[PDB]
Amino acid sequence: TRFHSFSFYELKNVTNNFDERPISVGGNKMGEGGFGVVYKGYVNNTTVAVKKLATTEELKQQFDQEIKVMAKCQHENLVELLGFSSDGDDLCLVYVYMPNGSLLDRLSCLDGTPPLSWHMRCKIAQGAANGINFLHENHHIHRDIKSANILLDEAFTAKISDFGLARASETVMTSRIVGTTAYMAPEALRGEITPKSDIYSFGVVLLEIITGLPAVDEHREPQLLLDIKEEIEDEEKTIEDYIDKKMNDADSTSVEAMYSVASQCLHEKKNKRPDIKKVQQLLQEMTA
Ligand SMILES: Cn1cc(NC(=O)c2cnn3ccc(N4CCNCC4)nc23)c(C(N)=O)n1
Repeated sequence: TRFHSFSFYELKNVTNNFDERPISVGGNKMGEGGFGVVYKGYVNNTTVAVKKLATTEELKQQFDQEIKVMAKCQHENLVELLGFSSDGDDLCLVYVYMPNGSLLDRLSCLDGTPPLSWHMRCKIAQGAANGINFLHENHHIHRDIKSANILLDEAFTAKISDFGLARASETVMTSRIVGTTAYMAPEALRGEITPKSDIYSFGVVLLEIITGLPAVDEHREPQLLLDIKEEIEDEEKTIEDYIDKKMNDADSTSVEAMYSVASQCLHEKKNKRPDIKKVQQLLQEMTA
C-alpha cells in the first residue's frame, strides 16, 4: 500500500501556518507530544489531522518507521495515514481526522466534553485490543501504548496511533530506552523489546478506562495508577472504590471482568501475562 505525496505549503496553508492556539479561541493545535505536534486542517474536500515532527536523524527514522508500518498495516482500529510531506523544512504525516480526539482527553473530559459511558468504554477497550492484535499478528511491537495514543473517531471507535518507535519480530535489547514511564513494563524500562510489554501498557490503559484517573498524577496517592492493583490484591480497597463516578451504566460484573483482564495484563513477570489474542477473547466475553 502507498500514499500521496503532499506539498509542505499545502499543509502549511490548510493548518493556518501550523497555528499553536487551541480550536475554541481560533487556532489549529490539537495535541502535542508524540515526537511531533498534531494540527487541524481541511484538504481535498475533507477534515484532516497533520502531524508535524519536531536527534534530527533519529526523528526521520521515526517518520520512516510510521510510514513503513502504515503501508504494511491497514485496520479499522488503527489511525489512517492519507499521505506525508518531506519537501519542506519539517516532516509531516497526514491522517484522517478523528473528531473525538484522544482517549486521555475523553477520560478527563477536557474542554467540557461529556464523560464516556461504560458502554462506550467497553467498545473502546475491545477496539483497542483488536488494533494491538493486528500489530502483533503482523509482527510489530508498538512500544508506546497509552490513552493519549488511542484516538476516537466519529462513532467512538478506538484507533491506535504513533508507530514511530515500533519494532519488528519476524527478545531484543536496547541502550535507547523510549516510552512513557507510567505505562512502561519493568523489562521495557530496563531495555528489553518484546510484545509482552505492549500487554502490560494496555493493562494501565484498562485501569484508566475503569477509573477515569490518569496513569500518573503528581498530587495523588498512589501517584502511579498501576499501584492500585496491589491495594486491591492486598485487600485494603476493592475495584468498586476506584470505579469512575462519572458513569451511570457501569455494572459491577462487567467492570470486575475488565479489571480481571487488566490485573492479568499487569503481571510483573512478562511470561505470566496473557498474549493479545487472549486479552481480545476475555474482552469479547465481558460484553456477552
Ligand atoms: C479532536 N482531535 C483530533 C485529534 N487527532 C487526530 O484526529 C489524529 C488523527 N491521526 N492521528 C495520529 C496521531 C495523533 N496523535 C499522536 C500523539 N498523541 C496525540 C494523538 N492524532 C491523530 C486530536 C488530538 N488530541 O491529537 N484531537
